[PDB]
Amino acid sequence: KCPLMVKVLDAVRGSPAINVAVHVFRKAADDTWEPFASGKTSESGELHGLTTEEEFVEGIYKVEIDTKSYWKALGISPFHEHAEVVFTANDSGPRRYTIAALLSPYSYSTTAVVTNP
Amino acid sequence: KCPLMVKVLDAVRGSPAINVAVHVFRKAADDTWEPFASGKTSESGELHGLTTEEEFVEGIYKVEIDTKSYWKALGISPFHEHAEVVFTANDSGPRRYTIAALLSPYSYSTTAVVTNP
Ligand SMILES: O=C(O)c1ccccc1/C=N/OCc1ccccc1Cl
Ligand SMILES: O=C(O)c1ccccc1/C=N\OCc1ccccc1Cl
Repeated sequence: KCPLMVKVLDAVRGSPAINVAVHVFRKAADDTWEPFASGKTSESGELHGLTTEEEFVEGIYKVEIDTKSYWKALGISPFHEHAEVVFTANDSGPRRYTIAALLSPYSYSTTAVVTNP
Repeated sequence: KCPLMVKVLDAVRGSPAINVAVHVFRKAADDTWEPFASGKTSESGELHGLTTEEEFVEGIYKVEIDTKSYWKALGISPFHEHAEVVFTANDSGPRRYTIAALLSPYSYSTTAVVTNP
């Protein structure tokens, strides 16, 4: 809710991208991707409540946005399997992260907004 | 000049992104990512010759663009560890895949151009 939020928009419809599955992973000491949190975007395109300040420790995180499943519910066969956002988090102390993604069938854009509480 | 080309642009400097490492992987039957091809973008930001028509069979591929090292070499603090483009390669008719990426320190945009020249 506070420390990690994901927002997804649809560049074809000019709308939030609703009901998009998002899976977050964190790299473990053995270099594997351990499951960290998951959820689905709301009617606003936003996904809150993935983690807490306590659990969102330093590490390398991967946010996987299940874009192919999204387009495959709207009649479009898209190019990408998903959109992946991989970043180191909290290495200089806690921050709040918003990961935004803008989706088209053959393209996506992503940006991050990082704030210090 | 092959079935798969990668082009990388720099949105801060308004230039090709030169000397960016690019690693391509193919998904194996056990769902792991197997190294497939790699190189570094040229002075034009392009990477040709990754694969051949013979070897680039249908399957799921991941193109990892090593953006963090690119920004670090410029003295710029970036957000992402790398940019990842994951897609299924499709044989329906003669097709050439160009993966293009536009890089900023906290953002990237990617698109696919799938043509038949
Ligand atoms: O693709 C090509 O053959 C090509 C050839 C010459 C010069 C540029 C490009 C791709 N540049 O495309 C721009 C772009 C790429 C990715 C995301 C957003 C944007 Cl605006
Ligand atoms: O809307 C919000 O509340 C928001 C807040 C913080 C960060 C991102 C966004 C979504 N918008 O930014 C994403 C975007 C806009 C235009 C072009 C490309 C892209 Cl990726």
